[PDB]
Amino acid sequence: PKPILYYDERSPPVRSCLMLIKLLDIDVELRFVNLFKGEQFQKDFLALNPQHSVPTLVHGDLVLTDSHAILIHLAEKFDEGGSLWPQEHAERMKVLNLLLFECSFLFRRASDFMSAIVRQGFANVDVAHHERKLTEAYIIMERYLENSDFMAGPQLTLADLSIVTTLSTVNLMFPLSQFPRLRRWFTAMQQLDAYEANCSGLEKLRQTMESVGSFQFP
Amino acid sequence: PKPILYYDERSPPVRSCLMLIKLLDIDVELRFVNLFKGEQFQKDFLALNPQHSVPTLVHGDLVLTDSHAILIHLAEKFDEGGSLWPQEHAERMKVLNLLLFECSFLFRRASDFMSAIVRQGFANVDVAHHERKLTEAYIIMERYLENSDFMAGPQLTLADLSIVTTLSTVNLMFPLSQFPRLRRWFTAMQQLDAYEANCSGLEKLRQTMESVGSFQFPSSSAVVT
Ligand SMILES: N[C@@H](CCC(=O)N[C@@H](CS)C(=O)NCC(=O)O)C(=O)O
Ligand SMILES: N[C@@H](CCC(=O)N[C@@H](CS)C(=O)NCC(=O)O)C(=O)O
Repeated sequence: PKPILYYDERSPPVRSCLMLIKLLDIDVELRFVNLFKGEQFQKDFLALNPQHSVPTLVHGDLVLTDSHAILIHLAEKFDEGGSLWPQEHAERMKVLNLLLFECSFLFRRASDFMSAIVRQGFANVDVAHHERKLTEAYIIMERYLENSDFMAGPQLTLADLSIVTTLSTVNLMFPLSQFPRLRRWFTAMQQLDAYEANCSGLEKLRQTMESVGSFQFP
Repeated sequence: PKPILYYDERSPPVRSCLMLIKLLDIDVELRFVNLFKGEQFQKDFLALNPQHSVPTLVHGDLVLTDSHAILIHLAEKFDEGGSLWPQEHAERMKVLNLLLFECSFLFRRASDFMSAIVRQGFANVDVAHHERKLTEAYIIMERYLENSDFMAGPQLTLADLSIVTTLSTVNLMFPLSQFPRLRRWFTAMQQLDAYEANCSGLEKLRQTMESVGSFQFPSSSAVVT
């Protein structure tokens, strides 16, 4: 059976999977779960993913509940021998390391910020606090890009797909003007054909955040 | 060259790596980084890991800055063909899925709670809020254990090592009375010889948290076997 992707394209991790699907030309059935209607809490979805999170992938009997597992699974099944998920161990571990940085550091801080807006309203968020936390993430990624054109080495990998969507999301609020390597990398990522998969959901997130948070991004 | 682990045993992700190192009898050089003295911001360590986090592994030219990459790398290098990081694709993805649950959900909520204690003092923490967030993680893990004997399947995997350290940390505060599958699984993990690598750092974390947060964990909460 073909993979089924439960998604809300406002989610950056969802968009990372949409980018990989477009890049690899994977035939996938999309199923929309409206997060702002709480549809991730529907009984059948909760039974599928008790974390009530998107993306969720069902591929035969395999149920994956994290974008980084989905990216790795789809690359191993549909891009065997490719460069996105390198076969050499040391290169593959470096890609894994940056996927985990996205999960544990960049997305965590991006999510803390956006969730504060949704829960408290923009006017009640300590913007300077989150600017510091997310600027530290920029500084780190700027250092990652010192030696290489891409996040995990000289070529595009799953790590770039994971990071670029969340970065595009934080960039709605905090510009990359002070980080030349990171701004160069982002501009290059935007020139990928597969980057078109990020556009619609980013804009829908922009609109939804501005309405629910009662503010406007700069 | 032998792996070098930069570590503070009070960190649950560090303890997950320490458990794997003991289980596989890997010879590793330990290099202590005291998180509560701010040694992770020393210029040389920041250059090595700009996320200023432990565990950090240096193995030859490879530098890993996340416990879940370290667990996978060490399993592939010293448990080749083993079952901790299974060779069949679907089983391996399930282990990876639960590793990421620990990183994205359980540890995130456990860290939010402990960080608030250190930053604010326990008396100024919204403990009820964090009890709800961490009880929800308990429910999710109970659901996983209702469908499988261990976290990711019928046998011990890297996912159990990653999750048990953070679970034991959360359970210093919040009891597992209402979670029979979690209690049975946790008791089984505590029977492992490798669990010795979790005991000491858990106790040191308990002492440090009580000191810095000016409070006491409820002694009845922690599951002891
Ligand atoms: N680490 C997870 C993060 C998944 C996640 O948090 N998704 C958010 C949207 S960005 C979500 O589904 N929120 C719904 C909820 O938590 O109830 C991954 O990479 O897939
Ligand atoms: N996802 C990372 C989390 C690492 C982490 O946050 N470690 C904490 C200790 S539990 C740390 O080093 N804190 C020091 C700091 O952030 O300055 C992993 O699994 O290794």
